[PDB]
Amino acid sequence: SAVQQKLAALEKSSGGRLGVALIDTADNTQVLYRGDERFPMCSTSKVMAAAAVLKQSETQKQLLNQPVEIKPADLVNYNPIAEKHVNGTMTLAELSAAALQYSDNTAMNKLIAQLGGPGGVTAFARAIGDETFRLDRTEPTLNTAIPGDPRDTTTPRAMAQTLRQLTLGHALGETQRAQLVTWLKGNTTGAASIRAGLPTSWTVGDKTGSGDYGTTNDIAVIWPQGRAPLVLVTYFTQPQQNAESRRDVLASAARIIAEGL
Repeated sequence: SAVQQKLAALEKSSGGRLGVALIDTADNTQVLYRGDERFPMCSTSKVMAAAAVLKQSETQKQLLNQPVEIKPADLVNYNPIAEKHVNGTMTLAELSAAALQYSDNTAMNKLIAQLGGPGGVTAFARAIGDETFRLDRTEPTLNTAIPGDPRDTTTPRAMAQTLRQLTLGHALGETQRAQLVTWLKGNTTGAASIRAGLPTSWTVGDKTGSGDYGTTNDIAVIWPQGRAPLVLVTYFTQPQQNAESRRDVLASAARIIAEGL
């Protein structure tokens, strides 16, 4: 299609490797570009950890209010919110919000611990039918994004389907789904990524990710005004370990997708 030719040209112009998956929930049509290739998830994996904790809270009704101590040893490389609460506590809700809306890496590690390790996050993915997602490491090493390394990867197709199920479907309870949507809509790190390629009037909930090899990711649910929602995953990675982030590529891919719907 026109769109796949334009995405291929965008990729060629960028020097990297681009993966895109769009689900249009109006007709369940899909647009895929490198849809079944593995990409490093980096912080887009935080959505799965938060959602796994939300799933636990369906049975442990008070779980999100459970206080979790933030100790100096817990801090890793990027902890904008957890830093504000060292030697204090944050609830699991606050940690989930921090991981999602500020990409706090300490918060992610606390969520992973709550789930019993990376295997607990992966198990949740399997439980909702995602056989592709794998979380292998904690923060910050899950962001190494080494070419060919299957650790901490998923595919665009898989992540789009899973994000649809978590936000628009019923993989979570009604209260939990609404909470996840609210958290995603309140993301603070996405202004230059998918959002920047879309009409300003559309409502977006997203989670960015970034890592080594100039890995620049964003996964989003999109609510156009007067139109069924869309799920859009954009993953991008580059051949040089020290490459700079390219959020503009994600914006451009979103713009290309938005042309045509």
